[PDB]
Amino acid sequence: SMNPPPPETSNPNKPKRQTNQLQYLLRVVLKTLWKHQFAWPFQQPVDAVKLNLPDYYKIIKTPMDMGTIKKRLENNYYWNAQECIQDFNTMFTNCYIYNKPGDDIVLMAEALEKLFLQKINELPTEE
Ligand SMILES: CNc1cnn(C)c(=O)c1Cl
Repeated sequence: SMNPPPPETSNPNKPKRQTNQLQYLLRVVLKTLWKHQFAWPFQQPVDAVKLNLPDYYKIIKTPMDMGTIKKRLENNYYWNAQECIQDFNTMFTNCYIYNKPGDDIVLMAEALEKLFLQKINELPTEE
C-alpha cells in the first residue's frame, strides 16, 4: 500500500489575510512546539510505507502533522485561527486513535498537547 499524497498546503483560489492570532500561531505556537524534545515524530506526515504500517491510512482518514501546519501558516492557508487550531487537535487525536495507550508515541503526543494548550490559552485578541 502506498502513502497518500500529503495534505494540501497552498491554494491560490482562497483569499488570504494576516491576523494577530495567525501570526501568534506561527511565531509562538508552532515554533515553540517544533523545538520540543518529542516534536520529531510530528514534524512531517506519517510515512506508513517506511514504518511498514499499511493499516495507518486505513484507520486515519484525516492525516495532519506540524510540517503541514507550518507550511499552511507560511502560505496563509488559514483565514481563521480556529482552522489551524483544528489541525493541531486532529494531529493529536490521530495519534491517540491509532496507537495503544502505553506506546511512547502517545506519551510524546500528550507532552506536546500539554504545551499546545498552554500556548492557545494565551491566544491574543481578535481584530
Ligand atoms: C513518526 N511518527 C509516527 C509513527 N508511527 N505512528 C503510528 C504515529 O502515530 C506517528 Cl505520529
